[PDB]
Amino acid sequence: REGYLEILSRITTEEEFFSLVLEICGNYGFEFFSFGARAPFPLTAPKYHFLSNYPGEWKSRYISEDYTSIDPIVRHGLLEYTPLIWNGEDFQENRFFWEEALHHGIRHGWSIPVRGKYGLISMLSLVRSSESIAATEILEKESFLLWITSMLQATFGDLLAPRIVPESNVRLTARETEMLKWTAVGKTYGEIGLILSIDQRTVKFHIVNAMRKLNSSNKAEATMKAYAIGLLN
Amino acid sequence: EREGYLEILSRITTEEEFFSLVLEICGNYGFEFFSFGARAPFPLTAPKYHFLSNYPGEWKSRYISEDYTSIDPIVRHGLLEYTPLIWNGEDFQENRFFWEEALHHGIRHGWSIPVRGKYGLISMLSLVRSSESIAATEILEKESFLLWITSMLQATFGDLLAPRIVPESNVRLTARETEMLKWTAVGKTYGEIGLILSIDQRTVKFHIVNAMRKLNSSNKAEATMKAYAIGLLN
Ligand SMILES: CCCCCCCCCCCC(=O)N[C@H]1CCOC1=O
Ligand SMILES: CCCCCCCCCCCC(=O)N[C@H]1CCOC1=O
Repeated sequence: REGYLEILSRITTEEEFFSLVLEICGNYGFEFFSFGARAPFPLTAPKYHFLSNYPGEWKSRYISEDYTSIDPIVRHGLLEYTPLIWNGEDFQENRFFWEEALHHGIRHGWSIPVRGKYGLISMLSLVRSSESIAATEILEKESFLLWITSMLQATFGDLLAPRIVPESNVRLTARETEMLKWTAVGKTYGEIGLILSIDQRTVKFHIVNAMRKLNSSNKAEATMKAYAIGLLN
Repeated sequence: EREGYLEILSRITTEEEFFSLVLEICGNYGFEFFSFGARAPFPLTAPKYHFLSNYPGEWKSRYISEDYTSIDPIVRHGLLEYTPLIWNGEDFQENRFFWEEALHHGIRHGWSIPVRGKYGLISMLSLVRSSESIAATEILEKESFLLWITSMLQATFGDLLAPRIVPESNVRLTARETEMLKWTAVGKTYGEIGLILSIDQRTVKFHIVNAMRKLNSSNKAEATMKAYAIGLLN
């Protein structure tokens, strides 16, 4: 783990970030990497920011085809919170996606999902075109890959969050925080005032402050953001 | 060593199995006490904790009767920070009465790993002893395994206790149900959702009412928050 904390603090661009993960990739016996985060909202159109060194033709195909929508590594890494070893030849769904992925050497993968601050979900994926991932290779590397990815997640977070989730800077008062907690379970302004023995006018006022902080147009949208960011906790 | 464990874990089916397996890691890594637990994501307003420990029973009842999950800074660290915490009770100047009582029971030198898991669960392993501070060489010696085993314990603990502490986690939602809840998550009205999908208000409302039941919620906001927190909207 030595030196990595030092390099992750001197990183200021994605090009420096890209270079770090590339060396982690090579120093650990793999051909390709991808690293990215899903921004937690808007929920209707979820936006991914990732880097990779895959063949450039695969990168354009992957982007044009919107292959995050179908990629089982992405679709499963959103619901499983633990590392996953994969082999592209094992998948019988999306066989077209996997055929041209295998065509590019994207065959034996190791994917490490982490949840981080601000509702970011990040994944490190290390891939190579040949040589199965040993069971002995797992124990030798699993602890460091797990550890480095939770460091990368933080740096990739610190780097991109103020743009890829702007509301990451929002801080709510205690009063604001409670208004949104009750608005989360669907309470009206009046029900909250009753519960907390304050006026409906005051309840509005606090929710309206928090909506604006959260660049939201109604309180149901603001509420879902505050939860997703971790502001309700 | 960790290979023995993935087998022991792939076969656990009871909380007493879990309890004794975590009691064994505590002793084999030099600690007097342990706690492992998870925070259910619902209800947001008063979310429930389910944990195990071997603390003095005088401390277990006291932690519950006083509702200490709400001021315990070790818990509060795990919810807000995604990093592990090495702690020494006597260092804390806030919530003094809490720490006097806990230091009275020898819950003094601790190491707490928080991990996020399925269904919006948040879990934490803590190991404690009454003496010998946790020094930076001991950290390096045992850090890798502790973070590793915590991610393993939470999977198994979530497997075990999810049906009870978040019973909505088994809910499956229709394609249509999923997307009426995604549009409700930004506060669109039934009519607004209708015009977006070019369907009738009442068919929007039917999907929402059916998801509300499945999610055991009494309004579409509560159900959307539950669906979101569990992972059904992704
Ligand atoms: C699940 C956690 C969310 C993190 C988002 C990261 C975005 C990463 C996109 C690329 C992932 C990735 O490398 N997919 C592989 C599968 C076969 O060919 C590929 O290209
Ligand atoms: C990640 C946050 C939620 C996880 C829920 C875990 C519940 C465990 C509660 C007990 C934690 C715990 O052991 N706290 C120590 C610190 C002072 O004396 C104590 O009792």
